[PDB]
Amino acid sequence: MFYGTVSSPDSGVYEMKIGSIIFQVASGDITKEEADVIVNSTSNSFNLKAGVSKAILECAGQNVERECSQQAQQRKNDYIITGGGFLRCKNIIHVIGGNDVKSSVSSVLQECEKKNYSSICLPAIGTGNAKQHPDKVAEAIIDAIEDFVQKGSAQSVKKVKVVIFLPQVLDVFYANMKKREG
Ligand SMILES: O=C(NCCc1ccncc1)NC1CCCCC1
Ligand SMILES: [Cl-]
Ligand SMILES: [Cl-]
Repeated sequence: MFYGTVSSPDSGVYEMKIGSIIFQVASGDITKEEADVIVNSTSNSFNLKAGVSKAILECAGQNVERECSQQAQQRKNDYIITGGGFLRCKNIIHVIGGNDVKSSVSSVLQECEKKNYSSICLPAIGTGNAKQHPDKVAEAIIDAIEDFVQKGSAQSVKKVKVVIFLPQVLDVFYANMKKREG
């Protein structure tokens, strides 16, 4: 009851409506994206520096690294919200790559509504160091957005973009979108 048609605005880039949200996928470097929130896929200690998290932490800067460790030594966090540092965003949300991906995405969406944010950019959460399977990750990300729309929760959020390091993972996301199209 929610999905539009899959189309391609540029070479290797794909989009479809899910209710009121435009869902987009593309392969590339997530550290040169602009969005209200950029998501980092990290460890349960919020200090992973390998793969996409290496790139995010080095570009964001030592003040963001400091924010992560400061917050990690206060309570048991499922995820952590920091400033964007020298990334082009208002906040970074650091999620645990090994956690349930649907749950992690649902939390990001809810935190973005709380701040009246309109745009989100995320990696293929959990497919790096955590070694979750790409089609299970794609299914979980898109399911989280469907549930958020079904509940009438999308108000400020208008665009959700997955920027994916490996082209082979981009191909898996495309196939999952085609399976759902209306
Ligand atoms: O894939 C890589 N490095 C490739 C370079 C790269 C990766 C991501 N973002 C920018 C540059 N390392 C992997 C990460 C997962 C754990 C085992 C090492
Ligand atoms: Cl990725
Ligand atoms: Cl990961």
